[PDB]
Amino acid sequence: ELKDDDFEKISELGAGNGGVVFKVSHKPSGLVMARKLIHLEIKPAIRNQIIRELQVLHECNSPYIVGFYGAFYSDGEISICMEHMDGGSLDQVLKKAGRIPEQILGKVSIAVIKGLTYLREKHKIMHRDVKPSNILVNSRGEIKLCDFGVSGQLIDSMANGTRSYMSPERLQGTHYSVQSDIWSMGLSLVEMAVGRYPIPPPPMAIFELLDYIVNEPPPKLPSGVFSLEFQDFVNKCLIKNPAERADLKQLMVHAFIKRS
Ligand SMILES: Nc1ncnc2c1ncn2[C@@H]1O[C@H](COP(=O)(O)OP(=O)(O)OP(=O)(O)O)[C@@H](O)[C@H]1O
Ligand SMILES: O=C(NOCCO)C1=CC=C(F)C(F)/C1=N\c1ccc(I)cc1F
Ligand SMILES: [Mg+2]
Repeated sequence: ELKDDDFEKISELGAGNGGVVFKVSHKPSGLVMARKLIHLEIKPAIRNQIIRELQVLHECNSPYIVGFYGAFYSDGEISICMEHMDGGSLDQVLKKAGRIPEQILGKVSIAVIKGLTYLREKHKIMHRDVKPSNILVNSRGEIKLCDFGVSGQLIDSMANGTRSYMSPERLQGTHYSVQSDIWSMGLSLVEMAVGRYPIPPPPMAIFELLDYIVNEPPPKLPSGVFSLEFQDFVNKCLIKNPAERADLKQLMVHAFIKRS
């Protein structure tokens, strides 16, 4: 259904480690979509795997997950086509917005945790990559998650900087899982709250950095400037220990979101 020649570059939405994304127009349909090119030097068998595994994204419908239209391969570059969210990613919003208010972070948290639990229950997958830039917003006030790990093979093929939102345990070994996403969210809401990457507490090299998050105490929210309920919420996400750390059920019925 989706083909390379059937598209038309409109503008460029942004870029990261391994992917470029364009605001594009799907001629046959008129739909404005976001198209993500991932450059992969890869053999036909696996190139087909990744595509085959991306089909699952047709079954990912939630108001908390970014819509998916199709995926295909075109000249050394794999394509994922998705809902264009005309507000961009929270990392952008933060840059232009200085710091994001506690009340809004509240709406954001609701969405992220609803999004995570949907991917867990209905599809049995962890997100693996939650952080401000993988949470998209749109003018209809929607707040959706993208770039979650639906395809093992694509994670593989992409085995290949500054900030990390990876959990202490994921940083330390392969002994991690869905609990790891919670830490990410924790860290992301702290970032967006204060307007700055919260490590170290208010220019740091890779080991300094990575060593801080695994050996030094977790970041906390500034005091007095944020409700005690926001504090406890973040605090329960950022607990070094995966088992002690809040799980998805517990955060759903936490005070902070209840207030939200
Ligand atoms: N569906 C979409 N709708 C609107 N904007 C998008 C969409 N997907 C990505 N973007 C924007 O384009 C950028 C592309 O992000 P991409 O996933 O390629 O790298 P990243 O996630 O920002 O960072 P990294 O890959 O380094 O983790 C994002 O920062 C976001 O601003
Ligand atoms: O984009 C990724 N990582 O981002 C890194 C910068 O390219 C991805 C990594 C692993 C996967 F399985 C992915 F599907 C995936 N991409 C998407 C997943 C869901 C939607 I809705 C849209 C996506 F684009
Ligand atoms: Mg992304």
